[PDB]
Amino acid sequence: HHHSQDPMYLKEIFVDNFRNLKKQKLEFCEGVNLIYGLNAQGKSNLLEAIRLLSMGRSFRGSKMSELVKFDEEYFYVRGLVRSADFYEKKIEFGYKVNGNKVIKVNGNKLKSTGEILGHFLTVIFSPEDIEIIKEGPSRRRKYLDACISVIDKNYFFDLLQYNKTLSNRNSLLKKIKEEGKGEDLLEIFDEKLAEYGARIIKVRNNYLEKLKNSMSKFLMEISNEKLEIIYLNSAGVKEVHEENLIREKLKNRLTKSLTLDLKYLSTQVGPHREDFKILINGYDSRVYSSQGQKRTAALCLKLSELEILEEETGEKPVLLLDDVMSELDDNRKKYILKKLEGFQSFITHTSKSDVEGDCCFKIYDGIVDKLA
Amino acid sequence: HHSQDPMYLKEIFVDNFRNLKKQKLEFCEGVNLIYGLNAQGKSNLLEAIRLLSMGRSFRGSKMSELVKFDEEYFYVRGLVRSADFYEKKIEFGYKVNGNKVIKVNGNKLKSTGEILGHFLTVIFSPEDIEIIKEGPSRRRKYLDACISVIDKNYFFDLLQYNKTLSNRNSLLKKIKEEGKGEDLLEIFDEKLAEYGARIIKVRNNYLEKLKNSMSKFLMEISNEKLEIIYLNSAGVKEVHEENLIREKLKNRLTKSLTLDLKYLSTQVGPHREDFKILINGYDSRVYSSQGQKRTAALCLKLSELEILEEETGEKPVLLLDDVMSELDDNRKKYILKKLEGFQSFITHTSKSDVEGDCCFKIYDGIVDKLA
Ligand SMILES: Nc1ncnc2c1ncn2[C@@H]1O[C@H](COP(=O)(O)OP(=O)(O)OP(O)(O)=S)[C@@H](O)[C@H]1O
Repeated sequence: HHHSQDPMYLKEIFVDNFRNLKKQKLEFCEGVNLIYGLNAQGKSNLLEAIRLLSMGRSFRGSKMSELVKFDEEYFYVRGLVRSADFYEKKIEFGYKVNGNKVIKVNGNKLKSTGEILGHFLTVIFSPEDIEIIKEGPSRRRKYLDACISVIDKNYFFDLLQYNKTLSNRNSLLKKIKEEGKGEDLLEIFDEKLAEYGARIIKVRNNYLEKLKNSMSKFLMEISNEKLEIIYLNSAGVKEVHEENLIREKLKNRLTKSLTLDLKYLSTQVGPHREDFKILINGYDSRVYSSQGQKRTAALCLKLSELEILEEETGEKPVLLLDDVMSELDDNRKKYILKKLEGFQSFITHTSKSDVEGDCCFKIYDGIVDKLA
Repeated sequence: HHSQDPMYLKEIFVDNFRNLKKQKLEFCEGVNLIYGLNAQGKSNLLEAIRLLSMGRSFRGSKMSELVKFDEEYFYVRGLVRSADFYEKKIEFGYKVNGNKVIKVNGNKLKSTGEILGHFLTVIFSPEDIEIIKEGPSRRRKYLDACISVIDKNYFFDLLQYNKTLSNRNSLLKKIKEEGKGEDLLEIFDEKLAEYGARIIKVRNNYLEKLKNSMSKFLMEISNEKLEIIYLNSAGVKEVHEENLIREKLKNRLTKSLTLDLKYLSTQVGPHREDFKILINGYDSRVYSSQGQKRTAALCLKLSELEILEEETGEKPVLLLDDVMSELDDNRKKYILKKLEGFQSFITHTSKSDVEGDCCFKIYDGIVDKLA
């Protein structure tokens, strides 16, 4: 329930010592904001600054200290956003090289970084999205956790507490190994991991269900191929619903894992070792397909992220398109650029001819010049 | 044993078996190469041979499917020698009206399972990677077949267990459609727990030996560490006292009644177990490369063979079903020497680029020594 259907909208952003960007305030437009310039001038840095306001981290996976302008002691980003319930919401993110970060919403300091989700909703499309198709469980897992956490605060809560308990269990393993004086205390942590692990598996399944439905729709439209998604959960359950059952299986598996865990000083059982497999027609897309369909599968995955996010939050997000509008024979552009219709979008490119923005910004040397 | 003579199939006689013509084949004690364009003929032969070990089709086919088209029966007769037998005759007769006749040295076996393992084979196939790739049931059935060949007590138990389970499951739907029958349930539960406990103890024993063999082969082939985790349905990982395993199984049977009534299935028991195959602490089903999966499949089978020899004192015949298709002829030569003092049957497409001691060409169901 919201007071309006005003889409998410970034009125302006202010960047101070952020990457190579000069200290500046940028005011944006409704519709397509074209950001163009030579390679390495600051295009992706600006998208990274905008995406920071949504996630509280670099979409590139960079450490915070890497976003600080070389030889400075802090960076600071401030966005003013409009959303369905807010004519204006101020979002501030300051980070100092000594580790101190200060995140504020409407002038109130957030107690943790995760509390920044999703005051400002974005979906970012990037060439590296094909890595979610190609790389290991870790990549897919990090992606899934972020998709869900953005729309579901209780899951994010669970994930945070799970990781905390996991960390405690792992250090306990060290303490048991470093002595003879502890295998025992593991039971109570085991019980907790199974409870939180089961809640997480349940929600991951709910999302993957929705993911498969939406992706099957998109895939069948542009490639006429058939999508399946297999969730390799840690409970070994091929069809997950009874949370009771999953809890017991996870707990049994933890107990049977004790010797192995003492050897590796880690926990092989749980959500943090899971994966999901993406199947095209019947084959594993990670291995059995070419680069045409991986790029296609990546697109469908992200199109689905967008669709699920809108439906679950009742908000319309801002779209970030990083270096994904090059190439593109133009019926393959005619499809996407019209799909951007009712959104505010930020599109990076090499030229301002190819794509027509409603507002256009040239960046050279970290300096952003509105209107070429 | 009175000796250490290897298992050796001197000859086989097939009558109305699949597409095979009626014929006697005589084999050598080394490499027997079977080749040809044919897909079925090459395999039908391996199926006849493997029948003499397992008393079933390794293709999962019903017996009636092994019978040639317009015929009323098939018949397979093998002559074998093993550590204690200069010659042992094994005959398998099946008529389409149903009656199986299995005989060893002229004596009829009262049950099909008694054929295990008068004649030991291990069969290698590209399909073996599915044991690494696929789900609990594929691993479970493989385990059951490996153990059953060695241990006929286990095979027995497994039959009584399976029979009891189906009865129990038929009863679950009576309890839910009518409103009674939990009295038989408690009786079935006691029976499932008893047999289940015996099954679990032996599986644990086997998987321990499997872990040791497999980890040795893997450490030598790839210098990676192998672990096996046996997820027994008693939820213990402390498996040698059948008494306590019974109690645990019985308890869990009780606690999952509601589940069982809903799905009309039985959630607790060895019929739902699994074991994890881990490389360097990570689940091979989830984290392992394609190469790693094939290597692990190899190690699994090398281990099956090592444990079978150690447990029985017999050296099995090796069946290599189309595993030479995609190899190098330096890797083809490698293996050939590793076969050493076994009898082996190898199916291929060509006659060269592998060495063998007896070559057979199968075309149109006739197996012809030498082309
Ligand atoms: N912390 C930092 N301080 C100063 N300069 C930085 C910092 N981090 C990166 N840079 C530089 O800033 C540039 C990065 O600009 P980007 O926006 O990534 O390039 P871009 O080509 O405009 O974006 P894409 O991905 O091609 S659309 C490079 O020249 C980096 O060396």
